[PDB]
Amino acid sequence: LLRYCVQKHDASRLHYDFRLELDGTLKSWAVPKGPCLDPAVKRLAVQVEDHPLDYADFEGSIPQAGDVIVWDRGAWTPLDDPREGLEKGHLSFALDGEKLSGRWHLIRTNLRGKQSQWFLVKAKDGEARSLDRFDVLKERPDSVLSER
Ligand SMILES: [Cl-]
Ligand SMILES: [Mn+2]
Ligand SMILES: [Y+3]
Ligand SMILES: [Y+3]
Ligand SMILES: [Y+3]
Ligand SMILES: [Y+3]
Repeated sequence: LLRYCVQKHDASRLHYDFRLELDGTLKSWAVPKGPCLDPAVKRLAVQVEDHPLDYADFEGSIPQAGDVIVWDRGAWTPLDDPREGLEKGHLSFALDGEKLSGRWHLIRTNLRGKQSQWFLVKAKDGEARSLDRFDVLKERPDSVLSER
């Protein structure tokens, strides 16, 4: 029911935009090194501007940016009150995507003036993979909407 997408955004700095639908908008974080299935790997995720739901399907070119593709898409569900979680700086959730699945955490720093800084972390479960054995970004690098 609630939409999720990850867009690979080839701007000045390559990054991945991670988006979760909540209350009619896409809550969004820029994750410069991309999501990681390894629970030991914490990935910087900088909260950015909410986006409209239909952007979840957008592929094309963004002026200053560069090319955008939809790298993963699906649904998400919170495992605890998502509104309270966003406010308090911890979202626990599960993903039902093409590439990403299983349980995840977004955790915000409590440091005053660094409130935009979160970390996306894979939770330990059947979908976790060690980074030295499987890097999801390398193994499955294509658009899920437009490949070939
Ligand atoms: Cl557990
Ligand atoms: Mn971006
Ligand atoms: Y509240
Ligand atoms: Y599939
Ligand atoms: Y392919
Ligand atoms: Y390719």
